[PDB]
Amino acid sequence: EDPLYWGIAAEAMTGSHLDEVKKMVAEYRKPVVKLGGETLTISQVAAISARDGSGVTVELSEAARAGVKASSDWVMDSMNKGTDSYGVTTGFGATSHRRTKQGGALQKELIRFLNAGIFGNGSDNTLPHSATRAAMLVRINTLLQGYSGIRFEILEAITKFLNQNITPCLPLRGTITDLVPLSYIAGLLTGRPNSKAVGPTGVILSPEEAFKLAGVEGGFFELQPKEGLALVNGTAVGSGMASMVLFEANILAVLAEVMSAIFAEVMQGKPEFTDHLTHKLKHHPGQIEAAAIMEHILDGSAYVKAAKQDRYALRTSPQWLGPQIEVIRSSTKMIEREINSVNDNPLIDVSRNKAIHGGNFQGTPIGVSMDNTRLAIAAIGKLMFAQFSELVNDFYNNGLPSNLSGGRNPSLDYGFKGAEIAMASYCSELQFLANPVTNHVQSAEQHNQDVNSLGLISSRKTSEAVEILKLMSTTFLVGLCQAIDLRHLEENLKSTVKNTVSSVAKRVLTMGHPSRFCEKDLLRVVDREYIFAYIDDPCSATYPLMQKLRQTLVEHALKNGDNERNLSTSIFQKIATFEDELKALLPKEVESARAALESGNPAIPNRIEECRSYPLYKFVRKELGTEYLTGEKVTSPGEEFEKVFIAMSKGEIIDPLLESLESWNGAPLPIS
Amino acid sequence: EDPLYWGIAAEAMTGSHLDEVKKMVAEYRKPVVKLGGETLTISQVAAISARDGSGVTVELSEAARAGVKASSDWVMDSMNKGTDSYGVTTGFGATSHRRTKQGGALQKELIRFLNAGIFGNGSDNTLPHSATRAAMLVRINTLLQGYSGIRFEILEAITKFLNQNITPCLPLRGTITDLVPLSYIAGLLTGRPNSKAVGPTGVILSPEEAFKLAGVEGGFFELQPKEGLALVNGTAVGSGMASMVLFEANILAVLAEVMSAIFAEVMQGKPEFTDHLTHKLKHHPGQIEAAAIMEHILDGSAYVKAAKQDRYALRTSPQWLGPQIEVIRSSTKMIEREINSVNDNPLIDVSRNKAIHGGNFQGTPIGVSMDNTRLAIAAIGKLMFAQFSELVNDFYNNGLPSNLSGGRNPSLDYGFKGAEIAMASYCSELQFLANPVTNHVQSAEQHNQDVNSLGLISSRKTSEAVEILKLMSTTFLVGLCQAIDLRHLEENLKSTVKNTVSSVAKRVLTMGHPSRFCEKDLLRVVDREYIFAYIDDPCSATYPLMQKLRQTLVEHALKNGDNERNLSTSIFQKIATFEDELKALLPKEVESARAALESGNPAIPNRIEECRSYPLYKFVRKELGTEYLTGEKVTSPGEEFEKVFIAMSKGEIIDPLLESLESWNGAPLPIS
Ligand SMILES: *N[C@@H](Cc1ccccc1)P(=O)(O)O
Ligand SMILES: *N[C@@H](Cc1ccccc1)P(=O)(O)O
Repeated sequence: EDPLYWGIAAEAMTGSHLDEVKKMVAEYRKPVVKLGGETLTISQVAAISARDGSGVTVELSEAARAGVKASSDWVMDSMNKGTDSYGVTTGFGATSHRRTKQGGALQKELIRFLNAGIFGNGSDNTLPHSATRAAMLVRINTLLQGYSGIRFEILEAITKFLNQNITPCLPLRGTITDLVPLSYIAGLLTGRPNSKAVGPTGVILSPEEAFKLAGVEGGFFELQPKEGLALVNGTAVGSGMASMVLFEANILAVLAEVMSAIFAEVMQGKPEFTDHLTHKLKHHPGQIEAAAIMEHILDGSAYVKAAKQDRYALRTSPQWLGPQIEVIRSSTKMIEREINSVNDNPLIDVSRNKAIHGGNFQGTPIGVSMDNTRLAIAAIGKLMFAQFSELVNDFYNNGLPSNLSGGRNPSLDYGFKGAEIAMASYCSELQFLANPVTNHVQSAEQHNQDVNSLGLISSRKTSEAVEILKLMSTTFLVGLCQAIDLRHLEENLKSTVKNTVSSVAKRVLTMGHPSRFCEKDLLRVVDREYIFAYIDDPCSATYPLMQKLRQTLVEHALKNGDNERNLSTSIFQKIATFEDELKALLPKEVESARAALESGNPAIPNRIEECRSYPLYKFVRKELGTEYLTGEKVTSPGEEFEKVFIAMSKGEIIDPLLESLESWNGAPLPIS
Repeated sequence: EDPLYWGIAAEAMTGSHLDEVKKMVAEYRKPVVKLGGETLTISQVAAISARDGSGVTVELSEAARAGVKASSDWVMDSMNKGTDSYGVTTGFGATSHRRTKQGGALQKELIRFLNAGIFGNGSDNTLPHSATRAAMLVRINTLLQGYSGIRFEILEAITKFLNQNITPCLPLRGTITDLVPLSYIAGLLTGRPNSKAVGPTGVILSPEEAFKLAGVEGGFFELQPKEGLALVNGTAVGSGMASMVLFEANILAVLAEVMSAIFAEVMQGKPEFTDHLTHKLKHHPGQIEAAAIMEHILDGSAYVKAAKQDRYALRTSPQWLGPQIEVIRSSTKMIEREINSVNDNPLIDVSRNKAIHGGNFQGTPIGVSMDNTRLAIAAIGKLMFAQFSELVNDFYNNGLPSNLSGGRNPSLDYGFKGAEIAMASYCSELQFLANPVTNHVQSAEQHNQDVNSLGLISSRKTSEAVEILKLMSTTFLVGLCQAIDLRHLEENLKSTVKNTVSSVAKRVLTMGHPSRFCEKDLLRVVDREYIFAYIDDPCSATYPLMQKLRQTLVEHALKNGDNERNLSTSIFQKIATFEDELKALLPKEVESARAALESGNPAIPNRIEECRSYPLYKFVRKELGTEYLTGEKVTSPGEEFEKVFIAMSKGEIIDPLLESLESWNGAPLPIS
């Protein structure tokens, strides 16, 4: 028994976040959005909001028509009897004491005075057309429930505008949540002289042109009583935009979880930070899930198979992301309820033969969910900035080059240093955007609206935060792929150094007849030393390779006892010879190895090919043609970022992201 | 000609910030604050606000009495003729349409209904008594100008309350700027039954007890027409607190400038970042002054005399602090005007025989100056956090121990690591506090007060920020003194290592008969190496001293040519002997040197004794008894922080701070 509907809401929060995202993605890709008033999802809003030629269409449920007609007939019938009804024969808001019997004239006036927005020139003060399409879809879904008193034919007209991608121009600002912007949809439907629409290629259209292109026949609508109020008195603009925002935010949270694991891989972090006991003992489900996802990536990693504590951006990443995922998930359910709500006033209850006055236009679920989600996005951004900062810092990245520089000459390759500065600027602006909107409520409309939600303004700020998080995710992802390629370079160049030191050691020290403990210790120097600390000038006397090799020969000479006092068996007398032979040979050997790797024929294959995270690397590197960055070529990091950012904004990252987890059974690895 | 008073305001911003602070400090210490209505400074407010037994007294200018009596007589005379006057025979605010001829009864009612604050139990909802004293002083200064229509005897009564440290209890909250809190001063003067005061030792007093202790004779006042409005209708609580805040903020900005220079000293930064050409070419006077002050400290530094680029918290510190100083200075002039303004309504103009209605109670200068100053305080804090972070990090602090650890065993001394975490918590809360208050205005009082300044709320938040900045300054200052002592330890232990290496080198290598290029190169190793990288275990084979000493002997052996092939002149055959003699001798020599330094008899004196910054170190170390922190003793960093924080809060840091600059002539060093 669930009289206040807490139970059905709680049921919607079972199962994993990842399974919800997989469902959202499948829903988004369906060819038809069937609207009945109560099954709209944020992924259907996101799909319809697109203006990218996907071909998705909207169709209205015929099962809804009778209820819609009933309340429309009720309103018309109550005019014929000549009663007194708010928004039908009375004024609006604080001025509702005015009376009139010109019902159609009142609705015409309503749309006129709500057309109070400012467009100016250009598009800077215009609502994005995708958000207008989202608003149109959500408004239809509300009106289909049959409590609003509007003709079904008007909903059919809005549906044609959606399906033919003919979009009314709406002002960006003007709403405290959505009378003013929704009145520009009504104005297009009634052919107001200032009404404008945009066609699929951006052409500005008159209302007559828009009706013709959309396939609306019958001329402009003449609003019947209540129909203007039914069009404008709801939360569709704020909730439609919040839906688009949350669709991307849910995906980006999964991307942040997977990139935390790929980060761990290339950093050679200790995978035990994902151990399920740690997360089980905190009970938080977002943290448990985030750990299990990272553990899944790491359990199928060829880098972990190649393995005092890691720093917090690695080791506390499940604790950090967990509550953000929970907020984004909870916020999604709030918005999904809002886009299926009857946000209108008054409500026509034909069953009780009366209009019910209330406050369902008050968009508080939008403002709250968008403020909370914006703070969650800023936190995901801050972690990404901290991880990126560790990745490019040679003090912390366990042997990767400073700046992830790629070329032979570090003096002419500063790698990701510019990107790192950009990442700080993204993170800083994201922390600014994290401030709430909903604590700035003004007592409005002659103090009739003395609380108001500010939902659309908050959705807009969260939309801006998501865009910045995509800039950060793009830059981080390209950095991770650079690091992957640097680990491949590292393993191959280390193997070449080992082989060269071994061949020289044999040839020079095979006397004093074979110095064998010496050769193995020299090889241990190579195993121990960071390749990128010396490989740009491997035989330099001031770099660690030659210094530690000599130190090893000296250590063996001091332990060589009596044999060291005979020039024929002296290890010390071999040092100058060893160093000369190595200087003559190691440079060209390192160059040949690097050239071979650059030609696609490395001695050791790139281990990423055997990792579960390979689909993301493969997509960035092979599908998108993003290239390894190097000061030896003219290509800038931004040119590579463009490829990933544009693909990300087209949804092309979704498939390789989910592919990286597709064999996960949804449970953590056993701890018993 | 200066008809809008821009010119006289601009004149107040000439001369250096430091000279203004020196004047403020002298003003604060004067024994008598003489009030005439128009010469009050923030330093006089700060001095009077103190409840620390300084003995400062207030006295009222007799020259003010005639104007005060004139407007008080005017109000009484306009009652006798029976006219209509706002706040005298009419209601208040939005209810000013009500009429009455009971003039005294109206003022009694005014104080009753404004007594709408909440104290609860304890002091958490009570205005601090120092801020109440500031408010009382500022209100007298306003009323002395003679435009308010109040009896001079009431001002004399408030003066006795100040001079005898009898303070009415005021609620902390209740004002949008200061009717509600000021009505509790009026309530004490009229003996309201709920009125309470506090004596000098905290005893709660009835109004009768308070009058007796303060020396007010004549019984409770019975307010004459307008007198209640004259007491409560002004900005004295917000501006009084802003004055106290800005007094400390001005001093702390000079402290931040000087600590930036001491930071540069102990970091061995390049002093050229203070070069006047750099700052001259930006024109900003705060930056030019901040550079010249730091340059003055550094020009008299015995550490700079002992000397690719420094990091931003050092090298951009004048650029960073400059605009903060300008904001604090500009904000000070705004508040100094406000505390000398006639913030009251209506104004009695006996010259024109009329009351002038206006808005001078609108405390916008307070809200703006306190919001801007709070952001400036957060910026000074952020720089201090960044400097402290560099100071304790061995990657960045040019040879100081990680954490500024002080004991012989770093495994049992983590120095300032706890303080560093605390500094992040201080900085984080300061950045939170930097948000403004004045963008949260509500339309208030039946929408009569549809804009309001929120000045006191903003002053309170800036007061909290200043307190945190004092926590940060205390912790940083103790860290700087720790670093000073570590540089003293460093120079002495390095000298001992050099002498020991030299004596061993002589004794062991004086054969092959004296290895002289060898000895000088071994000494160059000691000169080059960071003492704190090895001095806890100086003869360890895995530490850099023994490694680089051996490397030097090996390098000389490889250059020794034919003599190296004879065991009698072999340098390589001396290594094991050299290392054994050094291991037998260097440990006890280092210990004797450290013990001698710990006993006050170092071989090399502490160079701080010859620096211009010595007064601050001497005060912290000798006057306050703050001690060098070491894991070898039980004393915690917090115990030492307490000494400095308490002294700082008593103003005891002012004298050594200004002493460090007292020979500065106020100009930068020539660049031509
Ligand atoms: N949200 C109000 C409708 C309205 C329309 C136009 C102007 C002002 C208000 P409600 O439904 O609460 O009357
Ligand atoms: N600031 C107003 C005085 C007032 C006193 C008590 C209640 C409400 C207002 P004003 O001087 O503008 O009338």
